[PDB]
Amino acid sequence: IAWIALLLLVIFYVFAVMGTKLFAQSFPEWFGTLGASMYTLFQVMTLESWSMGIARPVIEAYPWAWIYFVSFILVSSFTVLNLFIGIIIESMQSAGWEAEDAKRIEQEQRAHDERLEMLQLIRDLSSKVDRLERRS
Amino acid sequence: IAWIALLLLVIFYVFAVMGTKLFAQSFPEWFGTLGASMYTLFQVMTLESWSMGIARPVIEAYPWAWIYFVSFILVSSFTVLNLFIGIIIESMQSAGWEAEDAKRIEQEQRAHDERLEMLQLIRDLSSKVDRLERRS
Amino acid sequence: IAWIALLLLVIFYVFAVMGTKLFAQSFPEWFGTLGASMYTLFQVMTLESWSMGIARPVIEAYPWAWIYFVSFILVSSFTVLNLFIGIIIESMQSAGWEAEDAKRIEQEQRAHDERLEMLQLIRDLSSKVDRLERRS
Amino acid sequence: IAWIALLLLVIFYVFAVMGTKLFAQSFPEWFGTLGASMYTLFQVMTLESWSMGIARPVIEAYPWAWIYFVSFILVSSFTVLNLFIGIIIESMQSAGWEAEDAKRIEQEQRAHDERLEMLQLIRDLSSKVDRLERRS
Repeated sequence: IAWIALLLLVIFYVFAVMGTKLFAQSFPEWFGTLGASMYTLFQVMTLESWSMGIARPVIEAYPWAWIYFVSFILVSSFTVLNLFIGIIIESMQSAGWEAEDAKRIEQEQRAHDERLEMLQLIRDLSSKVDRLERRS
Repeated sequence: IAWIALLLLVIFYVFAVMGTKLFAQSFPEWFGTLGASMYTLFQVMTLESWSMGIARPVIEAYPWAWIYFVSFILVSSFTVLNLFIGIIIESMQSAGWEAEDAKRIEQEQRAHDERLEMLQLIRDLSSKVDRLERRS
Repeated sequence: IAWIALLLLVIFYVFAVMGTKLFAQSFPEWFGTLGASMYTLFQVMTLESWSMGIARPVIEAYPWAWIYFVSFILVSSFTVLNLFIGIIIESMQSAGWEAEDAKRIEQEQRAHDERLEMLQLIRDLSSKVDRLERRS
Repeated sequence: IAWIALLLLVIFYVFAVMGTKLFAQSFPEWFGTLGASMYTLFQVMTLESWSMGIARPVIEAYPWAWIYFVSFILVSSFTVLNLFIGIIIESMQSAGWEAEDAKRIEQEQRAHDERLEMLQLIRDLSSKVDRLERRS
């Protein structure tokens, strides 16, 4: 799960230098610094005035910015979906299906100890009986 | 799961030509092209200034646009809910309940091999014994 | 699950007449009609300019409107959470844990048919043997 | 699950007095009272004009407010994720994996009653047979 939290903080990083490279020119409030894009893209990630506030006016200057915003939201919120699910799995198979996946791993092999002793008891009886057809 | 990703990209398409047909007239910034609606509806799908920015002013010109926006959000975000769930199911029954659904499919039939051999051993003993009530 | 889709469409209704009763006076664009509140509250439920657009200006006229908006969002989005979960449960215990809850209900009782026949075979052997201690 | 609903309503509280302490000075509409921050932070938690509306203008006065907003959203929406998951777990292991975790706790021990009676029957037979090699 936390092996993707690295990936997310890489995409966040990659796209922050992208926007600083592109829009630092004409949108210096949103993309002037690296640290200003780190904020803007967080705001863009949270989908609060992402388009009407940021994307639309940025797309007005460069139409090659349309994809930068769309692709960012697509990849960003998608690797959160992979991350949100990475907690539902690691949580529902840890508190429920990791304790049951061992209690039924034990209750199954606690009757292989029952069946395989009982088997021996029947063989110890096949030995006592088949030695009495050779004795009568 | 990805059999609905086609459906979503059909609803996205269907509604994009709808808005271009309707609003290309008076809202050319948002619905002028097919490609402008493809953007606007993505923005409307992400619920960022969807109403106050897009729907409200569009509903001011045509009140028959109220339903276009509401219905779009309802169907769109609903087939994402069907898609979001389509990953939680295909993920929690693949990494947990597809490996366990085979290890308990094997552990169950590894004792039918135990019970049905043991049965034979008892019949081989019923054969040795019921041939000794006919021998005494 | 769909037994709460009724409840949600009741809260939606209840609060729509509430807002039309209260704010139809001074906010006639948002709450003038029943059908205008049905839209506004849908927009409020989707959390798009819910506060800065609707609540804040409505709270400026009446401070007894603060709770109307907060309580609405709390109850509304909470019975969606009960509804969103009502599909995750009804879907993950239907496609996975309703077919397995019957295949293991059958595989369990397919060996009670094995154990209880084998038992009889041993009793049919206790009958053949304990009638040979009375015969020797 | 509801043991974190207390924690959330503590973070909500902690950060509300924080913002009233800091921003009551120059942003009295958003942070003037304790009760105004309780609203603003709810609006900030719902990510509706959180940055462009609240954070950005507040960051314009104090750049030491950037972290207050980011950290709030991070911790707040994260302990909702822990809370949202705390219902998926407590619901999917209660309606499905708490009734099955008892029906298979009973079906397992209803055949230990079978195997351990059958064992006795074989021993009662080893007693009858091994007393007939000492009798012939």
